[PDB]
Amino acid sequence: REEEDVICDGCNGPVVGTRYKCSVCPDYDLCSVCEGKGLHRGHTKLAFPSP
Ligand SMILES: [Zn+2]
Ligand SMILES: [Zn+2]
Repeated sequence: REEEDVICDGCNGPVVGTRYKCSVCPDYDLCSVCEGKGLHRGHTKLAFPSP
């Protein structure tokens, strides 16, 4: 089967739990580790579940 997964654009790891999606850049997401490290603070991000 084909599945749609979310990959972190900061570290290339899986994004599980909460994803931090850029509201400006196309198709851009951070994992909680990279979000906590302060990546991509120059744009507003949307925080919502990444099941
Ligand atoms: Zn990451
Ligand atoms: Zn952005």
